[PDB]
Amino acid sequence: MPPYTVVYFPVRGRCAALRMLLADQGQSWKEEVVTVETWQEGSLKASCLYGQLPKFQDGDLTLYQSNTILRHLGRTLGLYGKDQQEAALVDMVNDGVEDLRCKYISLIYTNYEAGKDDYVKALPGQLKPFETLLSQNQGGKTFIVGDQISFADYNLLDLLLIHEVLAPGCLDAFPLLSAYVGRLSARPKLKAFLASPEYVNLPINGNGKQ
Amino acid sequence: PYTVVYFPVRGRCAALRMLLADQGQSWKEEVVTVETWQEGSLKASCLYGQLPKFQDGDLTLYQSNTILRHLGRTLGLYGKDQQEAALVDMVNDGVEDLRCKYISLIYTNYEAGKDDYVKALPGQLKPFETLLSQNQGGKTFIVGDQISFADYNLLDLLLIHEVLAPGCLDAFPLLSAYVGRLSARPKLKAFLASPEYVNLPINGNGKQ
Ligand SMILES: N[C@@H](CCC(=O)N[C@@H](CS)C(=O)NCC(=O)O)C(=O)O
Ligand SMILES: N[C@@H](CCC(=O)N[C@@H](CS)C(=O)NCC(=O)O)C(=O)O
Ligand SMILES: C[S@@](=O)CCCN=C=S
Repeated sequence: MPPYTVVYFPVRGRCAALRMLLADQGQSWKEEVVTVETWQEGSLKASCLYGQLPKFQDGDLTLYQSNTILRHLGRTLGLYGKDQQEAALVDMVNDGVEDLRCKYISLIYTNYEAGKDDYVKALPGQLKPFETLLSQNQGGKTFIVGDQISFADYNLLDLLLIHEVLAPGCLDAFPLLSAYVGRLSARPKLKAFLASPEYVNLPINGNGKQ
Repeated sequence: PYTVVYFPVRGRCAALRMLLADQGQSWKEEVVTVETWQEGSLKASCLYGQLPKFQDGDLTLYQSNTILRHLGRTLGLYGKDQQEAALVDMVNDGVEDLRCKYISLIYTNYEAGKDDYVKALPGQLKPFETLLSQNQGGKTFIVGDQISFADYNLLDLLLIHEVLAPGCLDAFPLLSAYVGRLSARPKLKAFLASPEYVNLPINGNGKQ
């Protein structure tokens, strides 16, 4: 049996990046799907540390928090920079990704209709820091930090992919981010995963908005 | 070695300052005033247009939790092994989640949202009491047997919530004793009593 288990709703959401990471690294894992019906029964929810999913099992280590899972896999799979300075830069990118993800999450679930045009208005200014980071690392031709992929690459890639669905062509203003999405998405195992039914047939979010 | 660049408030620098002080580190405070932020020069120079900004030698970092993790990594406050490191992250991400709710209350909805916030507070604090309960009966730190950057961040979270809702730890004996215990560590005690902590407001809008 695989040593990893992902416990989540039937959505991409906050597990998309860690699943991309696991698939691209050739690691096996198990998906435990929680219907909202099961969630409303209340017992699993009360058993979660912070009352929420994802829940992740690595053997008998039980983790909550999507970014905790990403950092854990980053540590154990060697996707956390080459040294301590790179690890801090990886964190700096991931915190920035999370900051924009929460804005996206707030739009999707609490204010899609009245807020979308304001959000897409502000989107170039929120993407530009990642373009800048790329431009300062080997001309943007490798990864977001350093010479090797990190968990922040998978999280950033997901963030960019869902924003292209929200605002098609939003990366036309950002040549390095655009080429970066194409480059990472062409990694053989990741390309196969992104094309696979276990990815394609899940909605991005839980309310049918994207 | 270190420079902290921030507004003259405790805010998202309070925990990393407590860490630095308790660990006997020295640092320089570059205080950015609101008049100075309004110009726009520094702001446009910051990676995400925001403070804090942190300098460690020729390394420049943004994001409060990046700074905490970097100090945890380089000072040995990040658990004894990868398993503990993951638990430290899980605590810190939970602290950040509640801090985000607190910040949203303080800055966007204090007057109308305060009662609902305080009513929901016990269920937001109980996870940290449960975590203490599962680690040596709550007698040491939030993870493992040694202090971590998450301890400083959790301590700050608890301290500002006691100002927001006095008595909010009274039902939680492990959290209560933990706050007293960490707060009595000599260097931290001295920092928490010092003017550079006491005479800063918690937040930038006079609400607390
Ligand atoms: N900070 C958490 C957020 C987790 C979260 O918001 N989970 C949502 C779905 S992605 C959830 O469980 N909602 C159900 C509920 O809160 O009752 C993480 O990064 O994992
Ligand atoms: N995710 C960032 C958020 C930092 C943040 O919210 N900074 C605020 C003050 S606490 C700020 O710089 N506001 C002024 C501005 O955005 O121009 C962190 O954790 O450091
Ligand atoms: C505004 S909550 O209903 C958002 C749920 C999905 N994720 C996260 S964080």
